[PDB]
Amino acid sequence: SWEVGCGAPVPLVKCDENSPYRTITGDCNNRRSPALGAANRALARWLPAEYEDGLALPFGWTQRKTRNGFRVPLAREVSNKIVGYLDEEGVLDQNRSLLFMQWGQIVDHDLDFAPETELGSNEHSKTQCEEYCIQGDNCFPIMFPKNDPKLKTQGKCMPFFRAGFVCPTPPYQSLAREQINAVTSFLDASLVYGSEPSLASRLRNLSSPLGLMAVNQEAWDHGLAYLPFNNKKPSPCEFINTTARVPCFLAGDFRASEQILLATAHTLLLREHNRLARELKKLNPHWNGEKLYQEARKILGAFIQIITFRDYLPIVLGSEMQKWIPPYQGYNNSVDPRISNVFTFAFRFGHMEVPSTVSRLDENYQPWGPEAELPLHTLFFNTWRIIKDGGIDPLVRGLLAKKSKLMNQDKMVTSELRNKLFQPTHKIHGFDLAAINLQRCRDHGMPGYNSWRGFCGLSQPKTLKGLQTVLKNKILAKKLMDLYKTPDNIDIWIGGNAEPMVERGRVGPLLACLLGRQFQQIRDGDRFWWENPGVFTEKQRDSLQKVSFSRLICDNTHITKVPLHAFQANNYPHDFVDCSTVDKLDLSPWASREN
Ligand code: HEM
Ligand SMILES: *[C@@H]1O[C@H](CO)[C@@H](O[C@@H]2O[C@H](CO)[C@@H](O)[C@H](O)[C@H]2NC(C)=O)[C@H](O)[C@H]1NC(C)=O
Ligand SMILES: *[C@@H]1O[C@H](CO)[C@@H](O)[C@H](O)[C@H]1NC(C)=O
Ligand SMILES: *[C@@H]1O[C@H](CO)[C@@H](O)[C@H](O)[C@H]1NC(C)=O
Ligand SMILES: *[C@@H]1O[C@H](CO)[C@@H](O)[C@H](O)[C@H]1NC(C)=O
Ligand SMILES: O=C(O)CCc1ccccc1
Ligand SMILES: [Ca+2]
Repeated sequence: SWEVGCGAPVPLVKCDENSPYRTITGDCNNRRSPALGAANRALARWLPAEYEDGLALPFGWTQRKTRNGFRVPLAREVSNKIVGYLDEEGVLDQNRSLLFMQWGQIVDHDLDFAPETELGSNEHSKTQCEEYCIQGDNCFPIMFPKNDPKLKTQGKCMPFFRAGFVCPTPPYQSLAREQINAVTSFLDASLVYGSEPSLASRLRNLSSPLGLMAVNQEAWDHGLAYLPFNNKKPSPCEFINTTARVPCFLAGDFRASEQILLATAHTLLLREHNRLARELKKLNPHWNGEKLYQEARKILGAFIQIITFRDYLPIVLGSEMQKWIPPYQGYNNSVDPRISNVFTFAFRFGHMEVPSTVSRLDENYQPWGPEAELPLHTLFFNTWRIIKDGGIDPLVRGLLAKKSKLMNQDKMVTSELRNKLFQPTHKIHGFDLAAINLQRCRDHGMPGYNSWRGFCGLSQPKTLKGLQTVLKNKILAKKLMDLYKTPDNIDIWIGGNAEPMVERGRVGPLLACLLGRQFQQIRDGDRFWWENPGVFTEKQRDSLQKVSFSRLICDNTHITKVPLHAFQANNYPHDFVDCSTVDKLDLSPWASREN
């Protein structure tokens, strides 16, 4: 039936059998099909792509073409009528710290990226879309609905570009369009070390033979490292404040500076790597540069898997955790570890956990300075507020003592993100993440809300009343039914997120199913999972079993007062113990007698 496959834009896969370590590109993880779970390959399709013309065009591209008998609503109208809200009062999640939201975006970034197609440089094309809002080819501008306020102050549209696709880049005619995942499907720290060897190498400090990641030589943080700047122009970290002139950081993943707290968690990770390479040298002084780099890199990957799977996933999935992620039973080579396309949308539930402000806290966790609390939008691509305003320590305190936004059926995505997002290469703090998301679903040819309900063994509502019983909400159901004339057409993103939260979790049934399934594949089909026998020594695993974000903080900042359960709401000083009483990552198990 289907062809052996397509693969013009990839090199060959030459695999070293003996090698202990993972590749930067992900390749060679799975031996029977080595390209499974590797960067620059097409996202997996758990269900046939759904496209206007069943090839590449997205629904909503042709006025005349409908989906299931009806026209799909404009992404911004859905955004305005359903996703928005004015009152930031009473929306904080009482039992989740703001680190919960942050750890989410880190893991998502480690897992997937589908960057747009590059026609922009040395071409007017990118400004042709913005300026006259002409939909063509890649340019798929997000139009404003009639009653939109932005019509008056911004124009007729929000620029938008279709994501890049495999066997690229002018349209081809045979199979449906498949977008690219430009990072490795494996929870492997790709966001710290890179997914391309070309970048992986640059990021490294090769000068000395100590296997350290390269750091900033222009600025420090109390004798603590900063990520190196990325001296590429134009830079949005420079554009948001042309007086301070501070470039964006250079990390393993392209999007590290998008918001100051992501940039922050990125700074914590780099350090933990360096701190580890230094510790290893000391125990195994005879180790060469590469070994220190590799062994350290290996440890940090284990660290993220434990945190994400032991501490994070259970509080996201809760009651559904065990249903989809039963305890480890070992590597299975028949498990597809590739990230599926819809997961890159399911995982965006995190957008409703982002709150309107960010604070900096002093040593008694009190407002640090006159403008300690800041509006989120002034922080997109804001790098100067870290270097020219006291560094990470104060921001990492806010991550521990503040709360994440709770998902709310009447209060979904905060305006900081819904009206004021800043997108590089554009000039204004006036974009909508919600609209984008919806437009992206359409761009990826995503199947409707009910196909996914069907895919998960859940009911498939066909009427208003049907939808109300599923969402447990009359007015939400009424609004969706009005815009979408049938559930079958509700874009998965807004669909999955409209479902109420499963008890003890922070997502509904549909997302618990889609997320749960992906993460289980991510663990089970990974030849290098930290717990998979033979990857680490029996003793090393026991050592790793004690890791904690608290510990990661204590070891890489001068914060000496942390909670024990970093992801839950914790107030100071009651829920805050001294760092001394927190387990360490004793690295003794790594000694290597040469004799
Ligand atoms: C600003 C932005 C954030 C915080 C202030 C933010 C945050 C998150 C969290 C907390 C997530 C998970 C719990 C999460 C998931 C995904 N995001 Fe989102 N994000 C901010 C801004 C963006 C922008 C811009 C995009 C691009 C959207 C597009 O289609 O162009 C974005 C995406 C995603 C995304 C998809 C990744 C992929 O596979 O391409 C998540 C899975 N975020 N974000
Ligand atoms: C641009 O960055 C500069 C540099 O930090 C910010 O300027 C500082 O802000 C206050 C003054 O209100 C001072 O505490 C710093 O010393 C200032 N530095 C300088 C050189 O003025 C400025 O606030 C930022 N501008 C914007 C629009 O974000
Ligand atoms: C590389 O390592 C050496 C030795 O630790 C250090 O002095 C130097 O600053 C580092 N260079 C970079 C760019 O990190
Ligand atoms: C391995 O994966 C295949 C396909 O997902 C599955 O049928 C099989 O049950 C798995 N092996 C184990 C031990 O579960
Ligand atoms: C808070 O969350 C933790 C998990 O992080 C849970 O064990 C605890 O019971 C929760 N508290 C409440 C009031 O639900
Ligand atoms: O281009 C960037 O670096 C920011 C774009 C971005 C950032 C974080 C998540 C998705 C997209
Ligand atoms: Ca990865």
